[PDB]
Amino acid sequence: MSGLRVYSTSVTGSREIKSQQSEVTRILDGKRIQYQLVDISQDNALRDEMRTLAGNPKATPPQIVNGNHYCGDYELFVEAVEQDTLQEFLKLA
Amino acid sequence: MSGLRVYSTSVTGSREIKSQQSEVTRILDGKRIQYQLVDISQDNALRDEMRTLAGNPKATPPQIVNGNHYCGDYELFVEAVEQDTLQEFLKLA
Repeated sequence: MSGLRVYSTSVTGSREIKSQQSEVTRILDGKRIQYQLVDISQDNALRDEMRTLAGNPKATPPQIVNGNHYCGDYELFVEAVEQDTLQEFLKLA
Repeated sequence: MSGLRVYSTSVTGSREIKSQQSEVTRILDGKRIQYQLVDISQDNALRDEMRTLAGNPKATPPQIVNGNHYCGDYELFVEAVEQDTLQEFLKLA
């Protein structure tokens, strides 16, 4: 596969991260949009890749990318859901 | 017009209710499903209606109804999304 990807973590104490990643993936599931779910837990290279693509060394999941194009984070994903620009956000358009 | 109503509250100290009701509606908005958003904090007669329809005197938002037909709560809604059966859950089919 090469295309849309969501970075997530399966092990974390953060309620924000867990709520936000679950919302992103459930919205995508609701729209029947295919994506690769990447779990970064205990793999620093995955965490670093996510951070490099987001251009933010403190980024946390969820983070969405399509190929090597960064799409954005939770806030901008939900903005696109509400404003109906999710095809553009996700670089599917 | 769907007949769909989502019971919600605009005033709560529960992070779980806020999170859950946001997820329901963002998923519905993602799918372009129309619904009336009912805010039970506007009066207890609405909370009363939600609870008798849900069959549970301790029910909290979100709760989803299509007309007089109760569809379910957060957990049942998420199960329908993850199992690809939202249209049946919402009694749109």
